[PDB]
Amino acid sequence: MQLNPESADLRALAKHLYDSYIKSFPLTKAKARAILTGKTTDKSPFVIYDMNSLMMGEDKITPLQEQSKEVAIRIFQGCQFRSVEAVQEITEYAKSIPGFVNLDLNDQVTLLKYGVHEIIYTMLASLMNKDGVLISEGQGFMTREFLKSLRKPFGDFMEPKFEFAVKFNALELDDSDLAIFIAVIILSGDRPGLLNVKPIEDIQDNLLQALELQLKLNHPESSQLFAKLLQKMTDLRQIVTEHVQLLQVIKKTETDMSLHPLLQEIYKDL
Repeated sequence: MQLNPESADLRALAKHLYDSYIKSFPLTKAKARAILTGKTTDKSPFVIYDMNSLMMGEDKITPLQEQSKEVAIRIFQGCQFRSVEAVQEITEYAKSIPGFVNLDLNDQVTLLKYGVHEIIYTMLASLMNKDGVLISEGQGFMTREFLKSLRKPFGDFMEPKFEFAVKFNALELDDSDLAIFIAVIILSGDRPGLLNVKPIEDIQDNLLQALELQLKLNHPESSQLFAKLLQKMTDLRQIVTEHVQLLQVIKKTETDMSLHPLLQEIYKDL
């Protein structure tokens, strides 16, 4: 590769996406890793490792009907809430990608329809180590084992995200890597119900060039890092499918899991 106006443009495009990513996302991976390795002071987050620490930490760290449920559904609702504010941050980030807004506004909504879920799993890995996950913008940390201990089907909810993350986090990407990767994902041309594929594919080819040069510059030691990273976009499609398939079984047994607390109370009296 050479220093030239083409290489310079791709660096300028990467700089633009980083700064825009730093503005769109309060809790970055650098911040996260700091809190996770205890070399922070911003905040020492509250650790939820059992039912005891759950309730001791819930007070200290939602509508009124949704207040009073099985511990499972209270936490799941914490993930529904976060998943809704995550979508706005990503929509904010999407806007700052050269060419994105200048497309069919129906194509934009489509690219974010299917995009958001993959980005959420991508950025979730940033908040994760082998022991658990940063929640409530880094103020808590819920353990993998506590999450796995929850009532079925909920106790299977986060476990694939952890498996993805371990593999993903071993690539050792930083916020400047992830910024371009995330923009590559959003401008996916092979997505359902798109009018003008071509201009989405054009932006993405430029983003893929930007990513390649980023990974070569930023990861001298590792290699086929570029290809390993495009393969992850497959592990993500499969994880999303499994998440949605799971959310079907969870939106089917709507309040069978929130009733059983009260059926137990009525049972003990009887």
